Amino acid sequence: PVTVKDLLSKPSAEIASFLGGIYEHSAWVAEALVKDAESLASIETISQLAAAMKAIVNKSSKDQKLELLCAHPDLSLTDAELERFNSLNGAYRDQCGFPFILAVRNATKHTVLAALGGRVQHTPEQEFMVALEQVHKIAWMRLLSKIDTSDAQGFLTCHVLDTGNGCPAEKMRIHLHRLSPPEMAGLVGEFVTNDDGRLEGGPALKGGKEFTVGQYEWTFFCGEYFASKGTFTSGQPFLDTIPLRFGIDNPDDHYHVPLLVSPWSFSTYRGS
Amino acid sequence: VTVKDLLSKPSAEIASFLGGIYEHSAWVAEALVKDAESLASIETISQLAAAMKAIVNKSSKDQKLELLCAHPDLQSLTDAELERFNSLNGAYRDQCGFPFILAVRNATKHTVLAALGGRVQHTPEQEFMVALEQVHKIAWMRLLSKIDTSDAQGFLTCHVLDTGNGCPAEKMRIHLHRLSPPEMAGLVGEFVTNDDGRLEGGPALKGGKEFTVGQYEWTFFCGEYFASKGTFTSGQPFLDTIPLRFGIDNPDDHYHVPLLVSPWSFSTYRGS
Amino acid sequence: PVTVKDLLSKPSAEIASFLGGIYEHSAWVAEALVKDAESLASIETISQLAAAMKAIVNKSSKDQKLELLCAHPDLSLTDAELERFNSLNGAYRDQCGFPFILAVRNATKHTVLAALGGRVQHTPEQEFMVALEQVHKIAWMRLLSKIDTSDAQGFLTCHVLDTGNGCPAEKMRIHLHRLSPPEMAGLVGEFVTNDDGRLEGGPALKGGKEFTVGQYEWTFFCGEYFASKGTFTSGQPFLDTIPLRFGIDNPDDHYHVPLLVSPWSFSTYRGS
Amino acid sequence: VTVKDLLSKPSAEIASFLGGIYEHSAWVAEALVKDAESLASIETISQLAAAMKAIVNKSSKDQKLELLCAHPDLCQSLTDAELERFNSLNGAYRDQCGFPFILAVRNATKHTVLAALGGRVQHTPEQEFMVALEQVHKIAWMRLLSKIDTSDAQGFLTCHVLDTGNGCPAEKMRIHLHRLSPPEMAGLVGEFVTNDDGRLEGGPALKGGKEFTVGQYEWTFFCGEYFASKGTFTSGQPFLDTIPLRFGIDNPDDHYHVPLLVSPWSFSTYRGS
Repeated sequence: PVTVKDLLSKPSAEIASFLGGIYEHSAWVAEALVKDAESLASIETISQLAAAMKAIVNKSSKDQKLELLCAHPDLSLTDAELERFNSLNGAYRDQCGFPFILAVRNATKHTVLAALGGRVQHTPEQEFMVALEQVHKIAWMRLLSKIDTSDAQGFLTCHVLDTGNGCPAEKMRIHLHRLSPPEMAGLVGEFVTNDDGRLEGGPALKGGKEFTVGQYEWTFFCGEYFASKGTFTSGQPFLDTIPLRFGIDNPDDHYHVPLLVSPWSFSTYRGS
Repeated sequence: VTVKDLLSKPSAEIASFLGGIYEHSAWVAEALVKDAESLASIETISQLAAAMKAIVNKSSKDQKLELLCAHPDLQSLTDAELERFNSLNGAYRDQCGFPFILAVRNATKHTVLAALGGRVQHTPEQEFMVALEQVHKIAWMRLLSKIDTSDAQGFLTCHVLDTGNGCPAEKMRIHLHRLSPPEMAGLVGEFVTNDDGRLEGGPALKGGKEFTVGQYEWTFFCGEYFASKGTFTSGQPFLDTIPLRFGIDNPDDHYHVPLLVSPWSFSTYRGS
Repeated sequence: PVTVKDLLSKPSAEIASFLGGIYEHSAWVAEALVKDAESLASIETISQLAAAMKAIVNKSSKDQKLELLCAHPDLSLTDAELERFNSLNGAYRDQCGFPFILAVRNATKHTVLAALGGRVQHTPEQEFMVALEQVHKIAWMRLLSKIDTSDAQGFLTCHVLDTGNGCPAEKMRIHLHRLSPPEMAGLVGEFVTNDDGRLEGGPALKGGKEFTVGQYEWTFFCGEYFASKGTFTSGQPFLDTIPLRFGIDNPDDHYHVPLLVSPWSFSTYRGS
Repeated sequence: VTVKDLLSKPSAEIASFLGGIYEHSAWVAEALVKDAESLASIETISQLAAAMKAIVNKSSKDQKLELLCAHPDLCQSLTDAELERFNSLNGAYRDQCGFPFILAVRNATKHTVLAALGGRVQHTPEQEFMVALEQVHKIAWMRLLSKIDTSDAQGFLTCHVLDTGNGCPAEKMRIHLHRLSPPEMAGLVGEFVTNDDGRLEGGPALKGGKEFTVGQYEWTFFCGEYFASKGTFTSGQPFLDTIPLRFGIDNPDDHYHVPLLVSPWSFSTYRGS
């Protein structure tokens, strides 16, 4: 893997060859990028590099977009699952004019069948938009594999609000595990909230060496918290420990992933 | 001993069987069986618990205080933790006039310390109300352990709503595990949502043989569902597989524990 | 206006004449519809009629769809607003090859300028999907204007859950007003919740004569409810009376518009 | 008189000023002014209220019950039937509790009073003892607010809008804010737009004791325009377009954060900080 800064110090031909496979069988995207020295000089993050290449694709003609879709490679099933795949996969290409495209890196066989089963029912117009979204996702994940992002500045924060009592939840224990990829899976940290309901010690994860792409899981110990306030709960509490499973897709970004909670309800969302 | 079978026994037998539900307080049970026709209309363990609780709650302040003082006082604790515990417990008892009471099943030291550490900060009249709540919770636990509830008729239902698109989420795969108690932990079902976003085949669990007090976990495979719609999600999806951990406290009750979900948010609540 | 049943019993040529203007200058859609006599005999509601015409457009070729879009007419303003409109509107056409189309619910100039300001920045392929969506919305509204839906079977229900205490909210007062269209605007009813947190006496609105398309507003008297339970609230409560403003778009459908509420939070959603 | 002004006065003058905050309970103000350096650290009306509340809370049960009984019995537009039901409930309540029915509500309707009495008469005396004490503290807070000039308070109101359908801040959404009560200060108090962060352009909607004042407010979120700017699918008659958000501000010292979580098909809010 190479850093963004080192990659962009290379000669134009070398950069075009390095990035040539980001959009597979569409090396012309990378060629177009290096042709614009003005924009090449403004790129500093992997997010800006992806956005530049995405912009080239999105501003191209309909024919060139269609050619890009068709250039994309065609995608442990049981005998009947494989037969059904086959039929739907064929029906899709025939009616859309371009292949069924799906970002499968973090998917399973159930994901694929469900995607094909649903999207074969859509108009070619909706699917053209969906297919383009998929190729940009695939390109993003290929870019991440080739670029060293250890220097990224993204970070993960958390907030807990007690919606039963109307206050930040203070002194609540919070654990964080990394679930995937298998290389660095395991405990990331054990934290506690301050009087503002934020993690004591600041962000749970920060920077490209620990705020990395993958799947994570909070454990909020809400049962302990409510007991400390004497809040009424069932003897077998409706909510005790709350797992919150989420993915991080971009090492440049600030993810704020909070919890709103009462003894009888909770909610969370992708914040910033 | 089932509720129907118990309440058919001679009243002195009944008062003896229930005389320890509230510690050293056989007078509650005596008051209960004294009205043979109000007794006759008690049909479920919930109504039995409510009847005894009503006897306690209508008693005098002095009666209630003696009941608290009759309840018995409270492993892995470090020596520092043990000293803090003893210090807090002594402080509690001397400012309140009754012992520290906590209704929890298979508690952790973290729970006890947090509860004690927080509630020793409350006024004696708040703790009076909290202590009584705990004693009723303990009454419920004791009733559940002495009564055969296999004939209970509660049940568990689920609903999934796609808040991104404003429709029920159809054909979503859902698994259910029982986490506790250990003896019957394991996979208890694999489900799929119907056209209305409800479980195909009705309740996930029904009646006292399988809808039993304990801790459970839903697994919602939302990633498959979003992909079926071509809904935009990140390459590493923010949400795809969603765990929902919850407790069941009463085998008589209908528990409705739904999921409200978008690719970027989710919530739940204890419904009925 | 004519009912669906009475429309679809007329000769095929009268039907096509009747529906020739649903899609602007696209009489071929309706004429396509009537060639399917078996398909025609299946349609029972206005929802099913709309879906049938929608399906015909969705199965047509790209150039047909494009010509349908182009057949659509071009779309309070200040000097600066009008010149912004003209510039963006012109730019949009040159970019996409079809005019800017917006399903104006007699909406405001603010909606129009906002839509154009946002959508002029999209790719033509996303905009083609969006334009098609707008055309179908416009068709649906034209269909509602031509069809007598007085015998529609849709209805409105409500449910209130107290997430602060984990129970349905009983005996909460709830008012409902119609805001638009202005001819039928005003109070439609005053209600109270029952034991299950649902409206006493059933649905607030039922059938095509009272459950009609327009804007409505619930008024939930939550302050009164929390006071009745002695639930802690601020002297000036954070939540007292809660307005919930919502639109009904389809007289056939069941709208369930619930409230999840604590003294410190609330949520609602489009249920079915 | 500001808090700064008040607490810089001789202790006898402070005690006289605050002697009626709790009904017939001058002892509260007495205990307050005699800890002269705990007193000295009090900088805001919030802290002043907290200090007096603490004195009450640490008092004996006998002192607390006497404080409750010192409170006036609240026995308008009631019908004859409603008036009889009121007297009946209010009589029952005091009979079973040993102290009068106490309710701290700003401009309470008869519906509020009857609903409160109707519900709380079904509670145990020990639950109601807690509820009553919460009510007297709320009344103390109301009296402090009316006697003290809070124009120098430094609380403020912020807003954030999150698009939960797309997982992004909602940029360029128009947002209006009205004050609904008290009627003397009612009216439009601002028109705003969200920035790229989904927060109000120009910062807090209200700031400081002259505009961030106790009362009832209403946001108006123009979500229909926002969804249209994204090309997000909405119904011809949109389920959600213009969203009112009615809420109360109780403490001019505090930071109130009252955000909107929204999709075309759902929305939620909460009391943030």
